[PDB]
Amino acid sequence: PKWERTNLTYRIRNYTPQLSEAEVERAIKDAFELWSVASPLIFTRISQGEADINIAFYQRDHGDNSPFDGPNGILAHAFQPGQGIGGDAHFDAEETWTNTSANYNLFLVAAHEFGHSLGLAHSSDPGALMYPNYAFRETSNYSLPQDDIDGIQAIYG
Ligand SMILES: [Ca+2]
Ligand SMILES: [Ca+2]
Ligand SMILES: [Zn+2]
Ligand SMILES: [Zn+2]
Repeated sequence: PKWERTNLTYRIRNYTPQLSEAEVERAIKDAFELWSVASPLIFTRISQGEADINIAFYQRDHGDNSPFDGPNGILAHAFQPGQGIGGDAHFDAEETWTNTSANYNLFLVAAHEFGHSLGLAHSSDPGALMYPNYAFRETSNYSLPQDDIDGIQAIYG
């Protein structure tokens, strides 16, 4: 399952109060760019309207049948490429979201979710961004690990 288009739109529907709106937007923009520099995909932000990828912070039951679980545990989930709910990413509004080394770092988690929104599943490689469990890595000048590059390149090009 892959996107049949290269320029995709995204919309941040709501925010987490833990960070400024500028910080949430920055975390998201930077997360999309990591995949962009390794594939033919281009991401355009819209403020209202129907975007391909909807992004939102939700708590527990939130209408899609996969409830979140409060602090820790499940951090976020994302739908595979598709119309409607397809490609959308939900973040557990009950987590502590940061832009530091403290758990958790929104940019790293968003980056992981977007891999899913683009059609990638988990990697068994512990150094991959797509590894199932969260681990902090310096974000300052972060680049996609080689395993993940192999991943989107195998899907798109
Ligand atoms: Ca949780
Ligand atoms: Ca969608
Ligand atoms: Zn959800
Ligand atoms: Zn995942």
